Amino acid sequence: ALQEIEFTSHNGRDAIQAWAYEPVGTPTAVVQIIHGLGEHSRRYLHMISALLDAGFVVIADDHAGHGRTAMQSGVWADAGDNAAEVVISDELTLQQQLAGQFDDLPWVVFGHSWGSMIARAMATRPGTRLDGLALCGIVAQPRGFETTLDHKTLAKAMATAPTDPAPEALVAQMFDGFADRLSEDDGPTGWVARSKEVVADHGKDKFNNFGAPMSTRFLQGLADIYAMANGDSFYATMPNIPIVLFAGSEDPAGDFGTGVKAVAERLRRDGHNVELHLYDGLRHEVHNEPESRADVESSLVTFVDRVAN
Amino acid sequence: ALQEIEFTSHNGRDAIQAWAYEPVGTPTAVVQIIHGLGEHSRRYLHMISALLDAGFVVIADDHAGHGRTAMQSGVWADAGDNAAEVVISDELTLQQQLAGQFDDLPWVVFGHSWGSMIARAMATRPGTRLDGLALCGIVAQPRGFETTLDHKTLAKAMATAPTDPAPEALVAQMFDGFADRLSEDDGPTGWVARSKEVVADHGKDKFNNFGAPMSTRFLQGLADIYAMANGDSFYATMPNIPIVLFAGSEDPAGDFGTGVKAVAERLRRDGHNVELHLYDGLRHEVHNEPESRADVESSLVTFVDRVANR
Repeated sequence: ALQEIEFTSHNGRDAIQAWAYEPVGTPTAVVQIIHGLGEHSRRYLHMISALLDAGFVVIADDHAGHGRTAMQSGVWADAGDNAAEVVISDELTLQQQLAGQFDDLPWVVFGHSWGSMIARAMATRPGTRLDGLALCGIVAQPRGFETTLDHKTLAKAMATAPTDPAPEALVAQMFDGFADRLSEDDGPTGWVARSKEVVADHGKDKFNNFGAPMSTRFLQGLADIYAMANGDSFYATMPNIPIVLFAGSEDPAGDFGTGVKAVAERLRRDGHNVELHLYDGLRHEVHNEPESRADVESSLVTFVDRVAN
Repeated sequence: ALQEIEFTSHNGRDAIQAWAYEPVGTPTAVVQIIHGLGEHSRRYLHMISALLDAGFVVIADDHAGHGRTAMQSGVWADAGDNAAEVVISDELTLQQQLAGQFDDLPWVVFGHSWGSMIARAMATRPGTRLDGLALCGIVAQPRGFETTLDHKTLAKAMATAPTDPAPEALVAQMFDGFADRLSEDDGPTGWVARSKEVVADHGKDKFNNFGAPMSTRFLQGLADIYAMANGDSFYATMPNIPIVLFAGSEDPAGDFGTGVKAVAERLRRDGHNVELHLYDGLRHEVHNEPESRADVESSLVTFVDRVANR
């Protein structure tokens, strides 16, 4: 069965476009997919079908400024003021759309990229439905967020022109070093996947519209959520539930595996239950990379079944 | 990649809701899915994903009176006047929504149930894109359309009240014998699948809304497309292309296997290239039956690859 869900965003502007997918028979879990920057939930058709095949309910929305939400509002790469709280609030609202349908079932959040940051921030909030946390394309200690992005210049832009397009200089700082292991023929979004076919399709997909100029307030939202996901308060408040991590060793977002190993090691030192899948030689979208997609999906099913046990 | 496509129906009322699904890499074929009565195209997620895995573009719409088209228009189980011509015209117009994008690729039509009848009706038309024809849940020789449905009573209803709800007697006659191999607990839609799970999901899915009252003119479109799909012109004009048939032996729509055998036999007699998959013990939706889904999909992929190879 298919449900179309719409609700007003926390930003009061966007009709959030959302879908629930129910398998045949009696489902054993709910998986909530949280897409990343400059993409959309219906890009996950393969994964959704694999999870339905496993007996899970899947629920996903196109965030503020993204996908069909952007296509219907006409607003791309902006989510309103307090953009981090908007997209966190809307992912909570999404859970409430199934209230009284699957209340007895375990609930896993799978977040990719910006989605890994939204999933991490969500996790730390009381009231969130969360029995297991799965993170993919994990943004963790990249040079751009950690050091290159100039908080003083951003703060001046936030004070004077929050809703205007983000200055190019600031945007470049956020992506600093993302092309450090690419060739010229990989193109500037070569970091998305080793597979040129995956990258080509990413750049064609009208529901991605990747590279729509972001607003200054949307860039502040990325810097806010980064600090919410990688900050001391994340580690201090992460609940004692199973966690699984999927990343490419060749992904700049996770500082070429170094950032992702540090997340795993800090969670482990703090006594957490952590499963790490670090794909050697693969780039950001290990769930879309033809070498790793089957392994990510089968590990994700195994993980949801373990949460359920 | 994903495209949302909408066009005005041939009926001049409905915004046909449609989608194109593009695989990563260079596609090798296009597959048009044509859904059946009281269902919708997004029900085919498993199949679409499998065809994408195989390097095929997939294109599908919710027909007039169906799925998201009905949800947006508020009109369920009616496709306007000349309903058979409307749903055929709308499938040809769907093809043209990709004009210039995939002009070099072979095009396969996959049609389930009512869609098997739409697909067959399309194949007889000059300028249809059709490099291979795949039929599922085939409607052929069931007693209801063949004998029980009273065309004098249908003509009276169309003369006097074509937009009224179809008289319950004509609807009963059209479906006569569909529960001949069902128990009371299988319920009236038990013919859909052996799997009680599949039938329950079919009932629950809000984009099916199976059982909304059809209009009289819509019922006339089903009688009309039955004749277009199964009449002598179908066999006499069938293109020199590969054909694959998938049906369950316990599917009343094919006269419990007997009608599907009649279709394959007549095409073979005339020298056509026919592949028959008749699944013992299974009912109508062999693409959704857990026992046969993998076989229907893997057979369809190999079939499309053969069409492209040719």
